[PDB]
Amino acid sequence: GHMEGKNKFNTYVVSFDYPSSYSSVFLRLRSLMYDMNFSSIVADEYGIPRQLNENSFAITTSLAASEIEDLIRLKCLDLPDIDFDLNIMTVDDYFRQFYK
Repeated sequence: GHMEGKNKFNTYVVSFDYPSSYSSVFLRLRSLMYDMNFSSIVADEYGIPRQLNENSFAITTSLAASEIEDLIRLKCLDLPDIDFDLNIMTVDDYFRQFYK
């Protein structure tokens, strides 16, 4: 079996965009994140376990960015409705914007 290849679990960050009026709605989607492989903490480039629970989140997946998107957006069928827009990026790409 192809255990190889996907022996490299990467680390991504997802930046969700949505107005605060949908926070009550989004609480469903957030619960989906942690039900999935997403996390609230990830180490930065220095090595500090950062909290993401502002706006972005992280995941140890190795699928592609638009694959993470599809994963999340198909979980939107659980929640009522929220116009959210997410940007997947790698964790490194994330912390390079938000510093110490």
